[PDB]
Amino acid sequence: NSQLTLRALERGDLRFIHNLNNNRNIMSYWFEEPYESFDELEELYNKHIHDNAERRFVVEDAQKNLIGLVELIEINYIHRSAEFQIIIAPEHQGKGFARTLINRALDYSFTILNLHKIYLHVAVENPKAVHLYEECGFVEEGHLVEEFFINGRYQDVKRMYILQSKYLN
Amino acid sequence: AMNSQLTLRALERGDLRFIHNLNNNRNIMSYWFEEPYESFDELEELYNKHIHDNAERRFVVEDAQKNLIGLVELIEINYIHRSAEFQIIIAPEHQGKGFARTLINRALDYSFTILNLHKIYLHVAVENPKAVHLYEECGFVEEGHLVEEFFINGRYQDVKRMYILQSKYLNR
Amino acid sequence: AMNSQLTLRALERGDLRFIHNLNNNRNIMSYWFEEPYESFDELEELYNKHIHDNAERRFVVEDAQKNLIGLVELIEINYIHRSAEFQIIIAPEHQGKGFARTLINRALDYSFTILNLHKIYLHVAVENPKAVHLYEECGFVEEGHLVEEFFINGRYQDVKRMYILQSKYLNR
Amino acid sequence: QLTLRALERGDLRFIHNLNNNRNIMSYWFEEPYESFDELEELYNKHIHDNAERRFVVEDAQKNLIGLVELIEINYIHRSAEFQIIIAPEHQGKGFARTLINRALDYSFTILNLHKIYLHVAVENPKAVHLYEECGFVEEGHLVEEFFINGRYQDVKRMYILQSKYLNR
Amino acid sequence: QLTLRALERGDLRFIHNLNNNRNIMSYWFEEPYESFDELEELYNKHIHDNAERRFVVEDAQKNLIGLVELIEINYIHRSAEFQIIIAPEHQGKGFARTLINRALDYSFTILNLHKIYLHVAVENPKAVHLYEECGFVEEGHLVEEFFINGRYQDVKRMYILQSKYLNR
Amino acid sequence: NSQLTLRALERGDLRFIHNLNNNRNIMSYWFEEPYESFDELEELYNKHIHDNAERRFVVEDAQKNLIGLVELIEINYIHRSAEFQIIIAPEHQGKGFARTLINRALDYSFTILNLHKIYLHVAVENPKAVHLYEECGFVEEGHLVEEFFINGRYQDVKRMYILQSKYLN
Amino acid sequence: QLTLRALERGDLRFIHNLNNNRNIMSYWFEEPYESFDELEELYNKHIHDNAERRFVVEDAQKNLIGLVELIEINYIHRSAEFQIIIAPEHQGKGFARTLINRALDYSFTILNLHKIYLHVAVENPKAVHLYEECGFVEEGHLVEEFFINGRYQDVKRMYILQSKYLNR
Amino acid sequence: NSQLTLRALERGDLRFIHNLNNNRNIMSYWFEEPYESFDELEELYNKHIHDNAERRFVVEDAQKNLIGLVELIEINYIHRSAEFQIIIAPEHQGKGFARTLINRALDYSFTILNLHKIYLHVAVENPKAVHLYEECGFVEEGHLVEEFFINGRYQDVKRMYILQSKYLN
Amino acid sequence: AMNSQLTLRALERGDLRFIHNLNNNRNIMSYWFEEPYESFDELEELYNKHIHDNAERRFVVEDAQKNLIGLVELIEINYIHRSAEFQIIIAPEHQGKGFARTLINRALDYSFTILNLHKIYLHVAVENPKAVHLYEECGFVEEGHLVEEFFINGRYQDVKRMYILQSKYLNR
Amino acid sequence: NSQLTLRALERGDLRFIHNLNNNRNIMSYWFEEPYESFDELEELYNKHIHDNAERRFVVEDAQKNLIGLVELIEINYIHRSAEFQIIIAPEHQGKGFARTLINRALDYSFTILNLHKIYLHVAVENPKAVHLYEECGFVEEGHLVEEFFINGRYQDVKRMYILQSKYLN
Amino acid sequence: QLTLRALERGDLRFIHNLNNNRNIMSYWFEEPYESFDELEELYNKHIHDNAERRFVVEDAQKNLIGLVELIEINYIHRSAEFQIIIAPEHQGKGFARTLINRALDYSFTILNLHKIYLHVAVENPKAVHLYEECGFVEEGHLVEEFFINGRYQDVKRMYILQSKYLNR
Amino acid sequence: AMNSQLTLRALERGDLRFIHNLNNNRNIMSYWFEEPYESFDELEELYNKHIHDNAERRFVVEDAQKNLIGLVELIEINYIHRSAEFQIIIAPEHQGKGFARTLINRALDYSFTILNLHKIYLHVAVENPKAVHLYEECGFVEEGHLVEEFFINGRYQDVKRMYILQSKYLNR
Repeated sequence: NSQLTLRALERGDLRFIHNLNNNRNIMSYWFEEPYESFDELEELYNKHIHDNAERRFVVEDAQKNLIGLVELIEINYIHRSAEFQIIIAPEHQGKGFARTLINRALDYSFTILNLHKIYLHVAVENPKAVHLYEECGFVEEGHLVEEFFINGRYQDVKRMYILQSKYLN
Repeated sequence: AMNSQLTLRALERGDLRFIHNLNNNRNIMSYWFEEPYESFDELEELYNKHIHDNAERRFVVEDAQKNLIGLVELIEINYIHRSAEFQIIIAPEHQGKGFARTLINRALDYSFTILNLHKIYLHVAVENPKAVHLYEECGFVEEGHLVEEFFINGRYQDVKRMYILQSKYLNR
Repeated sequence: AMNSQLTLRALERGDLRFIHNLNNNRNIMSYWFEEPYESFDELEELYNKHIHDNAERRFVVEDAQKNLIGLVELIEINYIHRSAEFQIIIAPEHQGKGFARTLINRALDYSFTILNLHKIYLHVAVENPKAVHLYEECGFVEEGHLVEEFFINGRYQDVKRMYILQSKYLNR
Repeated sequence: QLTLRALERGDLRFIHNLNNNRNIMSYWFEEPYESFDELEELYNKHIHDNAERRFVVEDAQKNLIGLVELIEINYIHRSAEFQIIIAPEHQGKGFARTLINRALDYSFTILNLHKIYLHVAVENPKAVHLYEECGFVEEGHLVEEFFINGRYQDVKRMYILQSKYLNR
Repeated sequence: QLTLRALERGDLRFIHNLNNNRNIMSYWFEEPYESFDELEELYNKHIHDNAERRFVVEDAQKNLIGLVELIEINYIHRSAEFQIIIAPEHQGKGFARTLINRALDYSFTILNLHKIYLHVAVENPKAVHLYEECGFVEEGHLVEEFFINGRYQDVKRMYILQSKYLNR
Repeated sequence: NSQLTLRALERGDLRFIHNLNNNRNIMSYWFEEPYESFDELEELYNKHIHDNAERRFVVEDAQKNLIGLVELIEINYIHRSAEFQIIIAPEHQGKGFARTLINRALDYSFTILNLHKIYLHVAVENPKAVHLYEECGFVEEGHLVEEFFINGRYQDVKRMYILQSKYLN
Repeated sequence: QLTLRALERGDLRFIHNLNNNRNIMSYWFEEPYESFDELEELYNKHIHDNAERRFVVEDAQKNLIGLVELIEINYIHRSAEFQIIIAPEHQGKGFARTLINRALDYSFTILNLHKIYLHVAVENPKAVHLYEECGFVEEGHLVEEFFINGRYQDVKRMYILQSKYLNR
Repeated sequence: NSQLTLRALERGDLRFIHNLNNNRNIMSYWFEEPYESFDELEELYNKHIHDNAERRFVVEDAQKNLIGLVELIEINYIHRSAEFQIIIAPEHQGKGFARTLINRALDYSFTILNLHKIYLHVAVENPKAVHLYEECGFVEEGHLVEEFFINGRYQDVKRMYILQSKYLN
Repeated sequence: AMNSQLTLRALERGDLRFIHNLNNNRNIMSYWFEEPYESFDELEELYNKHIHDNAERRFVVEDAQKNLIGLVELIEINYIHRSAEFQIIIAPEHQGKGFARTLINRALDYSFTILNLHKIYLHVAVENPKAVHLYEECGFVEEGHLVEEFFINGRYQDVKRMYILQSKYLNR
Repeated sequence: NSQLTLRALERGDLRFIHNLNNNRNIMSYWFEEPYESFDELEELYNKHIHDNAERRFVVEDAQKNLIGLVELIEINYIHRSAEFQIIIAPEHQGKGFARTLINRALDYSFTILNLHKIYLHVAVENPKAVHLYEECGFVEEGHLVEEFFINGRYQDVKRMYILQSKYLN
Repeated sequence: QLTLRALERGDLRFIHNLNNNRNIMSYWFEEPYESFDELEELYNKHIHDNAERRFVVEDAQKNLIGLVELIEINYIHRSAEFQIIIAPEHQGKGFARTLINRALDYSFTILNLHKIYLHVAVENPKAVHLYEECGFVEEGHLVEEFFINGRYQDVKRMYILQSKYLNR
Repeated sequence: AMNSQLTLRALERGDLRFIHNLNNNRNIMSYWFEEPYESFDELEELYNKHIHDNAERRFVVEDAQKNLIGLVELIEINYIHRSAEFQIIIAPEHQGKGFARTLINRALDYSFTILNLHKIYLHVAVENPKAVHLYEECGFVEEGHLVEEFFINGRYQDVKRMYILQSKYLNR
């Protein structure tokens, strides 16, 4: 519910982030630079602390459990656009939480940051992730063919987007 | 009154947590020498990249027993023109105590008796008229109605720009 | 007309002499990213200390045959608020030719079609009403009458702050 | 007719001119710049950076004709954004068809990349058509994606695959 | 049973010990070192360097078991040299078979590499055999190639291909 | 007359400055740092190019002869005060020029720079320098005893001052 | 009773407090500062700088009592500006007479300086008097020289000479 | 013949080197770092001037024509081995020159540098390059399968080697 | 014997105290990559200025239970000539145990089996003949009698230079 | 007696040194740079740790009391000379200790360091310091007139010296 | 006749030549150097250093005649070591008498120094004599103090006082 | 004779070409402060990385009319031990003129009269006996026969180490 808190990212949160990647068995990124080990991340966090291209938030409930992470990357101030990304921790998955966070991300993007467009990438092999964004008003704008090498094969992804104007109506 | 015991001390690193515990209640893009921030760590390093900067001067208010009351900021400071923007923040748990006028005196008293300035201006949201009547009462006067100046909380808003001159604050 | 042939090119080091040959006719404290200067050498190094700075963008105007006409400056630029101050200068030997409107279009056309801004403001001396009626004619509108804002040529003077919004400049 | 040569420092002026004309914000290794001096500094800053690679087009009389950029090169996903700028003077002389392929050829034969994609304004059907006949195919029609020349315009994302290029 | 985890700074002592035993010159990102302090410095110096990637092997009680190195990673030719060191204590417990594959799995599924090869002393037929049954095949028998333990020894170069691994 | 031009100081002017010191047979200063040789000066000029404490001007006539140098040092923005100093070249001396330059310096100090007070130091062994400033409205505010070791002995100097308010009336 | 000791880094807090009270702009080696962190940084920046020299005053229980500054030390003209700040708590206890001399003693016996001078507000006749009886003499009455506490105040410049001190 | 001179590499020679790469239509390397443009090379040459892992030589005839380049890379001082590489310019090709240079390279490797082993890589699609080295006493030690992506396909290469002891007998 | 349990580990910062506790018993000018020292702090910083240096390699000897036995040093190392100077030190409390030969084997065994060297030389004072007969027994042979080479303890002294080649140490 | 130990100087010893200066009421030096406060010294010690011009030693007895400090400064390797200086702490003064330390300093200078000449400076107002060095075989080589400003007046000093050859006979 | 001018960078060659002839080790701000390049670097390194001050001697035709050095300048004890080198060509022309005084004049009138002293080889009685008649007096005869030209030679230390110079 | 006119001047950057034109005739691995080189550019930068180095001192010999004759080098220089290695090179076009002894005097005369050294040693190939008898005649004496010391031109060779002491060179 309104349980969930968003909060900006600090050094302490890095252990948490790192943990959200082991389970993932794909390449993890930090400001377009790739990393596997805590120490790479930490050098990276540090190197990018002043950097305005990406922006992150930890989800915590009322008890301060670590729930997930909302992140906006490729933030472009001339085109007022950003790409959005979400990770829900393994234990906190399948709890109805995604919607709330998507909506809190869109909230911050449009109401605070004053962006024109948020877009995202979903693998086509995630019908129910796809449907979910559609239920939050994301429309498919692209079917990107063999875009990413993830787990043994090139995969296709959907690019889905919402407009500031659609959101605020 | 008990407003008599409020003191101003220049801000320092150990005061940053308090600063950062004041934008979580602002929900507007806080700056540091013209650079935005969200995290404490972002603030930290900015503070460090700006310790030697004359364009802004910050003072923390504590009462007689060192409770942290609020912040007095001064930004955009020409010694050519001798003009500065001023801003004030009171911590929420201290807002029911009419401390504002008192600090505004401290900031004016700093700018004109010590820093030898000529003019002090501030912005105030059109939609914050309580702010306005307070400034007015300290001798501030409207000089601009700034149209859609700052994007704030969903939309662009209009702000009052208000000023007071050194001679006014001083000349009996 | 012949205003049609004026072009805007981003400023570069080799253009500094021309810049510096424009404050000798200004007799007011010229800046560079919020830092005063008098000598060419002062300007030079400032330029170098500020090549990578996003807060200001400068464009030199030349006609069809590269005669140096004047300068278009843009300063104080939030991409948070998407606001900028704008200023224009025409070299004296070119002032009898009504080039101003034309450049003001270029600067507005840059700020709103390319740099995607929301608002452009400028200051003008109260005592410079020719400046005012010109800005007005391009859709600029008064938003402030800034009292004793800038110390200028002996005294403190009042300046008009004037603005125009992107939607106005754009919406047929 | 034309030769594709790796860009040198001597070539920046020519790059720089292609940006007074082309009429949007110009980026070097994702860093914006308007000034030649900005361009120059960024140039040295990224001299060994492998994320972007640029070739200049020359002819017999050693005229500077065009530009081919691979940007956003990713050595995990083996993909890169491709752009071509031909100087206005040499505009309609029918070169691009070749260049585009020579570019593709580099990416696929020399660089071992798996996918190349580019953006083209919807408001430029001519361009879309041309790419299509070089083997590019639409994979996205991004809505109000770029703020170009007043309004948030629509862009095709188009792409071709190594396999499809090498085995076409 | 065992987990493969990215190497952290905490792990250097463990790496460093694997070198008093293993008994030749030890290199980090091609830089030699004998001293822990040398190792440490080089570690930070190459923290983001993508030419080499190391995974540490742990178990349930969080014991440090082994090491998997990809070195010489080349993102054009999509190949890398592979090495495995298992701590003497855990030597014969039959782990390598798995590790080797987990390593191969990373290189091929996560890293998109096309070829992996390694060196094995001729004087170590046991080792050659093991790799062979993980799909490695001899492609070179390099003559008096390494000066090991007194004499210039012979080494097999062995290798496996992405395609052959993913489609085996 | 209005012959004389003031102009800001550049690198080229340093040779000229240096020349104004040989004849002087006292210590020469540059932003409170002492120098004798061109190369010291040049390192100094460079080190202080961004420095706002001092400010200099070359006098040139209509022909661009080098006439002299007007300088303001110890510029203090909190007390809006500065100390002023003038050198008229040997050849251009005794020509009635001083007044004009004093007045041009006071002009710039008060009308441009917006200073409250300009003060100066004159050796007591310069009755006619003293009288001159008095004729430009400087009043003596101090007789500083054995202030400077110049040429074989400690000397006394007059501190003389004018106020912005007096000037502009 | 009291000891004069060279200022250490430990003493900055104490200096810093003498500036919330004393009520004007505070300078270290001519550099302004309000913040303790500003003070600290400047401190290290000027650690060997010989233009300024500061002694802290302590007592038996090791209480921090006062401050003696020589600033503007000039090794050609052999002169220096002198200031004394006594903590408000210890204000009227009659110490300064001694301190002032101990300061003078340093400047003249240890430092070989020829002249010491100081500034005192006209609006502070008490202070002028005190210095006078330590051998300081007025040499200037500087008109509207400092902007203190609202208005441009008048200051005495007062001074004493080595010869006159050593031979008094 | 004894016509041909070897000479160490200097900054001037870089233009020449660069020219030996255009024709090549494969990736060019400099101390394991990849380059295409003169300016990359020049930054690289500079960065590696003190570096002992690689070592180069220009061939010039009696007239000082640029003939080719002999290079030893991956020089390993513990295993006293190095990999050797040769480029004969387009115009000077097919002139009987290779032998002489191979032999001059082997000369320097064994007699000057005191190396144990020189090895090389030849594409299997170069039967006559292969045979040539064999005629200079290189023996095949490996058939490396799909080692390099050169020109549209993974290729196999021969690793060929000679020993210091074989050479000097 | 118990010589069998002595191990060699490359030296590191935490081993410096031990090093420095070995020149107080030497009373001769100790070096570090061709730079003298006396204090521990002098040694410390030298160590740090020389961590990445290939010209010298140092190994600390510990027994089975990590008692600190002595030091094996290798200095002046061309890989051109493949030659090195070698030196050994045993802590005094461990000298009554004939450990020397054993370490000298370790150092020779390192230089020739691992570091692939050609020649190892050392110096020995003419006045230290016990040193000499020991080296001799490991296959070292005199190659120089260096006249007044090193100023030592009051005067200049003569030293034996002694060497052994890789082929000798290796060829059965 | 042979009680007294000399030992090289470390960071820990600085507190001790500093203490040997308060009592002194003259300027204290560190590698020709002047200091009063611990923090100046410490920056100085650090800056000069690698510096071979000066060399210091703490005296400690068998119990590890701090007894004094022997120092050699202005060490010149071409002229094989050095100036020597000694401080005996206030509490350990007048105990017969000086001789032993002088002799230990001369020992180290000549036997270890291989110097040709040690010289020293004594104020003429220290007849018994002077006589002491003479009893350790220092001969007066100079009466330097008004050499140092120490404590309110310029003073004269004796320069006294011994030769390596005289010592070792 | 002759002018004393502050040394510039242009003058190093001339300094440098005075050292192939003069025939011992040469120092700049106490740093040894043999090479012109060593000299040059040290020059810039010490450009603002006030411990040493050098004047070059010129004549009408702007010939480089000599050198006057104040080294070891101490601003506490107000003393400095003085040296003069005249180029061999201009050796016997009788200039030094003046130079020496002009040097003394600087030290005493412009620099406010209290004592100047110099070293002269015992084996050079001519030189001693000359200084004596410029007011220098022996204060030390340092035994086997310098290793010059084979042997440890003896040197006079000679000196003059401000007071004695200004009141002579 | 004409040997009387040979002068020694400390080496400088502009002298590097000449240096580098002397290893092309050496065909042995030339060094610079213990670092090999082949190209002129390698030499250049090494020179620059070593201008402030006391371990080696180099002097160029020119005749009366500045013809470049040869090089005097001094390397490995303790002022602890006061020992140095010395080397000499004469340019080939000047070798038929018996200049060697003369320079060897200059180098000895430098080391002992000026640099105040105690001992000067050099190496000479066993296979270069002309070198040997020349050194011998200047008072140099064999102190070592260094077995397979330097890898040279195909094989490892033996070198004479030879020395002379300051007292010998000086004491009539």
